[PDB]
Amino acid sequence: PPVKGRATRQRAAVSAALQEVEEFRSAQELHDMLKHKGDAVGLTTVYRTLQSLADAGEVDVLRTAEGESVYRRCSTGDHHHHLVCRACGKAVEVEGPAVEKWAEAIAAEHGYVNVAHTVEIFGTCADCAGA
Amino acid sequence: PPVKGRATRQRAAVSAALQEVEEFRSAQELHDMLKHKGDAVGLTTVYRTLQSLADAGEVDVLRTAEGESVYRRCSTGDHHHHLVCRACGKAVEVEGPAVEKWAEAIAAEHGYVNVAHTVEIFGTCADCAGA
Ligand SMILES: [Zn+2]
Ligand SMILES: [Zn+2]
Ligand SMILES: [Zn+2]
Ligand SMILES: [Zn+2]
Ligand SMILES: [Zn+2]
Ligand SMILES: [Zn+2]
Repeated sequence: PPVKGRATRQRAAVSAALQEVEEFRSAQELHDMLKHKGDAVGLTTVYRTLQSLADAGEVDVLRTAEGESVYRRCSTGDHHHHLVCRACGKAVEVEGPAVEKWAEAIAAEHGYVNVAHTVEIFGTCADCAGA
Repeated sequence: PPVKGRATRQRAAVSAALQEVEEFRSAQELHDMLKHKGDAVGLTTVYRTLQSLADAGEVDVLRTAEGESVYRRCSTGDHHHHLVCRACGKAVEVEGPAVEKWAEAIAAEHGYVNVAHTVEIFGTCADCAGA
């Protein structure tokens, strides 16, 4: 995930950490991980970097049930939706044109100019139920 | 909107005020409106009663983009999704089987025991363009 500004070891470290994992996580958890592996990088620095990348769209954003935003470097750059298990944190890339067509149809029927859609599905794995 | 607690003027007042308004609004906005109407009801009371109503299912909850939460009352008791214009705040309820079928298919394919899908979509309405 390239950054608009000059690359620095802190930005490179947070980018390497983002590509290292595949689950959703907020600024605090990733700050904990990077400090523990030996990065020594700031909280506000990672917050600003994540804001910048979200503006660039290289990563995705998702507001949890409480409200805090979590982030994930998705392999697929095209339009897509994520199926997330809160117990595991795993994200599965799922895309469907049916929901997009439905959104466009209802927007046209209501005469709305633009449509921004948030479609999140929260569930639990089969292994989660098992013990 | 019956409340599980005992009959009191606070619950009746907040329920009537919610029924009067048909727009998604935050707790502070509802508190200010109730104060202006002369209810003289507490903000913590508004929060507690609103949480109780949300748990009862008689009201529809929604999370704002920046992080706050807005709430609205919809006459229909059946499950439905909302189109909310951020510019005006007006919300209209709809229902389309396509999202349900896609969620069921995804759950069956991925083996998820249970899923909870949230589909709230945003778009500007006609009057925004009009000047
Ligand atoms: Zn993705
Ligand atoms: Zn989509
Ligand atoms: Zn799981
Ligand atoms: Zn509703
Ligand atoms: Zn509008
Ligand atoms: Zn649905």
